[PDB]
Amino acid sequence: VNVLGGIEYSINNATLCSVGFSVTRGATKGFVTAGHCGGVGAIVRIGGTQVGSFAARVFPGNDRAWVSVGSAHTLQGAVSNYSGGTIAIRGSAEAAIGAAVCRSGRTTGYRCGNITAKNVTANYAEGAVRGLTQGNACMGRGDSGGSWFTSAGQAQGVMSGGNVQSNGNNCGIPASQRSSLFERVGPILSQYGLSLVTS
Ligand SMILES: [Cl-]
Ligand SMILES: [Cl-]
Ligand SMILES: [Cl-]
Ligand SMILES: [Cl-]
Repeated sequence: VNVLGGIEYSINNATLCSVGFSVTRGATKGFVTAGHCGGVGAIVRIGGTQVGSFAARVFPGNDRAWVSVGSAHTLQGAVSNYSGGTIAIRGSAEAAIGAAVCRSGRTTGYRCGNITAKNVTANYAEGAVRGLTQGNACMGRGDSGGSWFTSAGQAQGVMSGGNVQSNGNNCGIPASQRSSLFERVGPILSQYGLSLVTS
């Protein structure tokens, strides 16, 4: 099957998250996602079809993981726009506060906003996560792990958390009232020796 940013994957046939970005490591295929999405060795399906398992993760403290993917599957260096098309990923140049950014994930789809803060600590129940970047694109439960990227194709990070309301998302309040937090992609690629797939 095809591995594409923002699409749904299941963990141990029990929970759902969203693909961050296709990557390679040596001759191994994979994708980056959030560390809170599963433990090491947990089995990942895309389409109800098994593609691999969590190879490594850090959560809390950080919130990062990568999933290794079998050689028979096809990595696309792109992110789904949730309207039948894709946005090409071209690199991982980090954007500054005030820059436009979008995200993609299986609960709220493709949503856009701006970068609003850096170096934010989230106090999650399982522990604090430091160094997160904040934007004001909306998101909801299930978007976790999904792509954050600029329109020009620069990968920014993977969805970590934020100020979800009673409905499970923060799309029911204006952007000015949102905190949507992502883990920067650069340190994930560096820690695990991963190369971003581009197109
Ligand atoms: Cl491939
Ligand atoms: Cl900045
Ligand atoms: Cl929490
Ligand atoms: Cl980064």
